[PDB]
Amino acid sequence: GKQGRRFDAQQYLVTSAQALERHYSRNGLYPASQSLANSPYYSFSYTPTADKFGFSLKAVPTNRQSDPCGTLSLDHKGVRVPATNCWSH
Repeated sequence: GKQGRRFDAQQYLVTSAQALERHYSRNGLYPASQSLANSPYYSFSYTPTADKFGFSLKAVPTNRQSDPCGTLSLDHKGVRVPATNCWSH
C-alpha cells in the first residue's frame, strides 16, 4: 500500500524520464522545465543542470506517505536513489 505508492511514484519518474529523452533527442539538450502532476503522497520536481546536459527528477513524499525510502530521485544517467533496497522500476 505505502509500498505500492512508492512504486507508483517510481513509475511516474520513469515515464517522465522517457519524455525528457524524447525532447533531448530532438534538441540535443534537456528542456528548461517539465510540468509534473503532484499527488497527495508525493511532490514531483524536475531540475535541469545549468548546461542542460543533465537533470534530476525527484519524488518527495508528503507527511501522508510514511515510507522508509524517503525522497526518490532519477537522473539523466538512469541512476536511481536510494541506490539499494528501494527501487523496483
